[PDB]
Amino acid sequence: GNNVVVLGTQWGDEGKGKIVDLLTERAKYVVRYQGGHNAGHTLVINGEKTVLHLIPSGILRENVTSIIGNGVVLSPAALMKEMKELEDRGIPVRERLLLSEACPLILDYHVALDNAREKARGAKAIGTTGRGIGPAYEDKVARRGLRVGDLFDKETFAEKLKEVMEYHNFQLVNYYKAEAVDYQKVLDDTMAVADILTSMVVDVSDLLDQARQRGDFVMFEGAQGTLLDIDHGTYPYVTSSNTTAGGVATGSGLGPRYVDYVLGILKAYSTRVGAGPFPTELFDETGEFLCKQGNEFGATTGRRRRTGWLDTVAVRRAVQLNSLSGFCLTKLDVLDGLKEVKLCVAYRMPDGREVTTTPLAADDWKGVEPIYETMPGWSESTFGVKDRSGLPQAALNYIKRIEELTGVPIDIISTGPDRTETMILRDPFDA
Amino acid sequence: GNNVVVLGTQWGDEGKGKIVDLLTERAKYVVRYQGGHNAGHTLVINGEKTVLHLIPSGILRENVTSIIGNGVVLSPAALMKEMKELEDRGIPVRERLLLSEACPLILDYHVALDNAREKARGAKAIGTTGRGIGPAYEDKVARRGLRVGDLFDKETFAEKLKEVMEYHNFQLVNYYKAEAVDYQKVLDDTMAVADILTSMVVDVSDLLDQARQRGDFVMFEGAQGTLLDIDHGTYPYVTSSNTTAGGVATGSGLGPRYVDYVLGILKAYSTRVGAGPFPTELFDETGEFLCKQGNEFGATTGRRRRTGWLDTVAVRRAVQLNSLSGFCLTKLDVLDGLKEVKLCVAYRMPDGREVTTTPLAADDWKGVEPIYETMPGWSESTFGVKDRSGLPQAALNYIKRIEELTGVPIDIISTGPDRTETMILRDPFDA
Repeated sequence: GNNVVVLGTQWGDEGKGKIVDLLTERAKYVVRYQGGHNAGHTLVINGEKTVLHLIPSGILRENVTSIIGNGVVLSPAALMKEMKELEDRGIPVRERLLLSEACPLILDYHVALDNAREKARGAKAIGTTGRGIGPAYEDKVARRGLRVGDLFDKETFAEKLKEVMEYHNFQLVNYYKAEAVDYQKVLDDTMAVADILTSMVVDVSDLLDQARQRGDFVMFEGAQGTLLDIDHGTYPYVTSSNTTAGGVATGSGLGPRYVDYVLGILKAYSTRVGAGPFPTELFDETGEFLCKQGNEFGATTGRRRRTGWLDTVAVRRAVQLNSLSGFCLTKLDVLDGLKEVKLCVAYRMPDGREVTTTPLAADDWKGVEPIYETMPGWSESTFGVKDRSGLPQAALNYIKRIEELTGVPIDIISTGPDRTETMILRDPFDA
Repeated sequence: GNNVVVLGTQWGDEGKGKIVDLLTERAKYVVRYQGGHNAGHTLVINGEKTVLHLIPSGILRENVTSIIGNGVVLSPAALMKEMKELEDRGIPVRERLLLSEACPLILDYHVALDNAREKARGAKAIGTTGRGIGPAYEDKVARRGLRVGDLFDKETFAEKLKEVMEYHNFQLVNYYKAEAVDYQKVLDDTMAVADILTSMVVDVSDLLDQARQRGDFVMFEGAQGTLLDIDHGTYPYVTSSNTTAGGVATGSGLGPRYVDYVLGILKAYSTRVGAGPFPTELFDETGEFLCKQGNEFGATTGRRRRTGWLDTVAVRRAVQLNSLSGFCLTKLDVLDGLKEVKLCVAYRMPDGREVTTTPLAADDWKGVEPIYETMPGWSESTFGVKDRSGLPQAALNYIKRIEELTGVPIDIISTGPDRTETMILRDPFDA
């Protein structure tokens, strides 16, 4: 499996961080293809703990080439920040990173817009991440936006910037009645990093085609969870962009038929940060237990943290949307100690009918009741275990049912944070 | 391939209509996955000539189910017009067409807005086809739009429509200084058809996955040319939609690993409507010859198509973006009677640089001169030939040269309009 795609299969927070780092060991190119500066790859770099949201984690390895495809909305300020920070620790970023000329630019007015659309709602706020991502994609399809390739013609850029800023400033001062954004400041700020940005521009789609013909190992990294997909998720409690492995081709330029293996990161139980359907949410002591054990008090990304059992109906949808090839199971150890474990196998609709596939977004998720398949828990601690024999038969049967209920094999089991605390049953790259 | 994707490989006007129609003889499901009511499929229904812009041509066959994927922006008005006309001619549309709940709605204000923008730039475009498509994509990415799924809950729809119309009218009148669109009208107009629409809604993703594992033949039809793709085409001379096969997974919900064969319609020479880079354009007797022989007259926003030699550098980009399986060659006969034929195999840059891959969009496309390979033309007529024996050796040599320069086989040769004037060297559904 030369071209591998790695993405969370639920609503984010599955634990894609450790796994990504792991595959970086054999991958020669690491490619971001969707979203923006919201990757959330927390890591310990040169002693201290830091977070990379835009630049891939592969920037840390010697002979790995990190790429930001056109699908990513590019914020120069965010890029500049992470660059500086990494250069500080002695990482030669400028020589290990490449950009697509087609990446859309997120500039000051975009953050302003997001921030105004959040506070304009007020009571009925959405819990927008307000990073300017949405407004950048908006200008792109509207075709008044700017991309990295515009920085090659500095005059034209200045002219294009004025027209877009006139339009957005108008909306800002008059409609949202917020502050205006100074054109010259935005112009000077960008013109300052222009040369740096253009120097990392490469024909990414041809590069990836050449890597394909040579059989180079390429990994595509997805930023957010599947069910948060703008088209196919739990609309409207969804995200500002596509999140499924279906965005790989459009977002990178690689042909659709060349995706070899798609790895779904699957957490042993479910969590959702924020509002939205969650048929399997618990409001009792087990919920509390899981929340506590999972040490997910809002540990990385959020204004909420709802716990609940694994939902195979929803995972089955992720399987289908992403044509998953295999799963990597994370956080199994959170279930260590339970007397009885459960997995939702179907939903009972508000009108009495039972379903094995997620209902339409327009259907009544507010009245779905999950049907659970109850099964034996285990007491032996499975944390840090690195062999099958180290997993109590109850846990093995749990793993076994998941594969039977989804039709996708569990090729890797992450039993802890260290690289050595992993069980690779198949390896995406050799498959 | 069980799952086939058919699309134009150049700048449009490649002539896919006849091929799409031929393929629907075998396909069990026909799927639209991108664009809006701009398909321009000219055909002959129940004895009369018609044009279908939104409903797939597959609606004409009893064994076929036509599906309009989420990737398509749907105008309810356009839909109603096409359905009625079809029903009139005796084609029971309502029982053969399905829709996704996630198709964005194009409403009266999207059209007004699209128009306002044209007015604001220049009056010299009889905006009639595809109006509103762009603004609809905008609202969707901004998460403030309406989807078919929203028509289930009437109360909610009304408040949602009220909020977005409030926003757009502010633009219309204050910014564009144009007229506002009436709420009550749109709300009512949209209510008259609401149940007609939601009754055709289905779980498209599940359906396609079911067809996939059952092994039914599914054909996806793309509606524009590859090089006009919003991310990958000749920016800024591109459409607002993605036009490459990578849009299939996202616009229909089919898993990415499930695209089997990608058929690219290739015209034997090139045409381009409007403005933008066209390195192989002709300004001579030959140019006018290809236009007159090819009947390349006005039908694209009031204009004659610009003509030129087949450009294999530009075609190799398409092969790569779409991961093409094979070509369907059209209009070879337009070259009948020329004394020599040329194929462009490389580009000479203004800086004397000679490249065989298309340069970035941010490159000096005006200083590009094409490097041609000339070869003997042929005097024999190749129109309607149905077997390779009826074709002259000089033609077989041209055909052969294209496959050599591109790397992809020419699997179908359409030599005329009748379904019999076709040489199927491979059949996409077997391969």
